[PDB]
Amino acid sequence: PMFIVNTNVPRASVPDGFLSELTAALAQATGKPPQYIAVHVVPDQLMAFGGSSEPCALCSLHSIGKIGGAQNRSYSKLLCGLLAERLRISPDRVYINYYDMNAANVGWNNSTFA
Amino acid sequence: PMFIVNTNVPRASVPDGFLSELTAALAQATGKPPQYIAVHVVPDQLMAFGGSSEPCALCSLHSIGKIGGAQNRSYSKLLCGLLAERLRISPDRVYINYYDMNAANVGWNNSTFA
Amino acid sequence: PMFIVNTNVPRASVPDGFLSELTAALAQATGKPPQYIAVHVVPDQLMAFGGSSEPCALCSLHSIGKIGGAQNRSYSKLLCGLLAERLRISPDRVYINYYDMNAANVGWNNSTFA
Repeated sequence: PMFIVNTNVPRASVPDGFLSELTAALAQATGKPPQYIAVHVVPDQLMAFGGSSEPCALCSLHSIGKIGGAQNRSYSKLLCGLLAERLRISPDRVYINYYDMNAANVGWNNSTFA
Repeated sequence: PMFIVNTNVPRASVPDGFLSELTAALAQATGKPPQYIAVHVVPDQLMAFGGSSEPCALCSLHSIGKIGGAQNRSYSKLLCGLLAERLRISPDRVYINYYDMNAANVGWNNSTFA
Repeated sequence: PMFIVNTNVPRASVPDGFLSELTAALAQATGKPPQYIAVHVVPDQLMAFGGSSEPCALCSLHSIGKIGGAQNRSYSKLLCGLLAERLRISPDRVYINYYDMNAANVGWNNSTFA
C-alpha cells in the first residue's frame, strides 16, 4: 500500500515520527506487513480547499485490494484523525482518493505483483 | 473536485489570484459549489514534454461524476486557456488526466462520500 | 505517455540527461513517438518505504493503451533498471503504478484525445 499526503502545512509543523506512525497505522489497518507500506508527505504546498488557504490536505491511498465501502470509511477516520492530531488539519479540509490497484498494474522489484 | 497542476514554470511566474481563479472556474464548470473545489499548483518542477524543457504542465482533475466525453473537452478548453493566459504554457504542452471517482472511494471528514 | 518519479534521492544525485534518457526509453518501450512522452522527476522527498528512509521511489506510468500484464512486466524491468543504475535505488524499494487511460479522459491541446 502507498499513502501520499500533499499539504500547505509547513515542513516545520510535521512532527518527528510522522512517517513512521503512518507506516505502522497503515500496516495495522490494511493487514499488510509494514515492509510493504510506502508513505510520502509533501508539505509547504500551494493549495486551496473551498477557496481558502487554511490548512488542508489532498491525499491518496493505493492498495492491491483491501479497498471498499466500509474499509475506506475506516481508513478515512484513521487518516483524518492523524492529520488532525499531528498536522492540525480539520477533517473537513481533507480529501483522500482511494485506488484499488490490479496486481498486474503494480510494478515492484523488476516485475509486477501479478 | 480536485485539480492539480504540476509545471516547470517557476513560482514567480504564477500570478496572484491563480488558485482563486481556478477555484471559481472549476465550480462553474462542474456545477459544484466552490466549497467542494480543491486546487493545487506545483511550480519549479523538473519535467520535460516531448523531450523539451519549454513550459509544460501535467495535470489531473478528479471528480465524483461530472466526467465524460463532452464535459472533459470543455474542461480541457477551459483549463488549457487558463494555463496559456496565466502561465504562458502552450496548450499542446499540457496533459490533463480525468478521473471519475466513485463516492465510496473518496474520503472526507472522517468518512467517505458513499 | 507520462512517467512520474517521486524519490528521496537528492536533486544533485539525479544525473544531467536523466529526463532525456527516460524520454527515449519510454518512446522505444511504448512504441510512441518521443513528442508524446512526458517525464517528471521529483527528488528530495520526505518518504519511507517499509519504514526505512533508504533510497526509494514511488512512480506512475499513464498511457492510452500499451498497458497490460506482459507490457507492465517489461516496463518494470526497464524502469527499475534505470532507477538502480542512475539513482542508485534498489528495485525492491520502487513501486510503479500503471494506468491505462481512456482517450476521452486525457486532455491535451484544448480538447481530449477522443
